[PDB]
Amino acid sequence: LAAVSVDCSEYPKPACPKDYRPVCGSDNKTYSNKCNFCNAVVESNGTLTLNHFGKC
Amino acid sequence: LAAVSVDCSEYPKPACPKDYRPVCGSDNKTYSNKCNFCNAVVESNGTLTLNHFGKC
Amino acid sequence: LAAVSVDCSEYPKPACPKDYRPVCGSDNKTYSNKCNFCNAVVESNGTLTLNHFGKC
Amino acid sequence: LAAVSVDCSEYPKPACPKDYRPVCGSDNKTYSNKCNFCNAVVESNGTLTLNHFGKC
Repeated sequence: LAAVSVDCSEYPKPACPKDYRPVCGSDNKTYSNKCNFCNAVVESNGTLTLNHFGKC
Repeated sequence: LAAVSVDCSEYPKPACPKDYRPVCGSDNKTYSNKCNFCNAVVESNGTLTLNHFGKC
Repeated sequence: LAAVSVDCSEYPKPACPKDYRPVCGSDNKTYSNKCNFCNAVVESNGTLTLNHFGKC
Repeated sequence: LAAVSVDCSEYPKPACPKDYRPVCGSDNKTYSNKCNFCNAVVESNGTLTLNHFGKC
C-alpha cells in the first residue's frame, strides 16, 4: 500500500510557525499548517485524522 | 496498516531542486522529484496520491 | 490514501530516550514514546500498528 | 487512517549500511535493512511494497 502521509510524532508543540501550508482534517476543518494540524491530532485522542493536504 | 509513503507535510514550497529522482503519481505522470510531486499533491486537493517510487 | 503515520524504518534500536510523548498502539497499550513503540512494532511481526498519537 | 510507514524517497543509494534491521517485503522476502528494501522498491517499479517491519 502506498500513501501520502504526515508524521505527527514530534507534537504537540506549544508554539507553531505562521507559515500557511493548509491541511484538511477529517473533521472537515482546514488547519493552517502541519503544526496546528498535529497539535490538534494528538489532543483529539484518536478522533481527528488526515483527509487530505491542502484547504478543505 | 504498513505503508510505503512520501511525507508531504511541509508543502507547498516556493521552489524545488532540479534533482532527478522520480516518483510516479496516481495520475500516471512521472514527477521529477519528491518536491515537484508534493507541490502537485497539495494542489490536487485529495485527488493525487503516490503510485510508486521511480519513473512511471 | 492520505495517512497519519509513524516512521519505524530505522528500528530496532539499542535503547530509547526516557522522553514522555506517548503513542497508543493497536493493542491499546500506551508506549511512552515513538522509539519504544517502534521497537515493539518491529518485534510484533505484523500484528502491532499505530492506533493514535498521545496516550490511549 | 493511521499507519506505520517507510519513506523511500532518498533512494536508491549505491551503497547501504551493514546494519541489520529487517523489513519483510510483499514478495515475502526479508530485506536486511531499509536501504536494501528501498533500493529494491524503487527498482521494482511498483511491484514491490511493504508487508511489515521485521523478518518475514
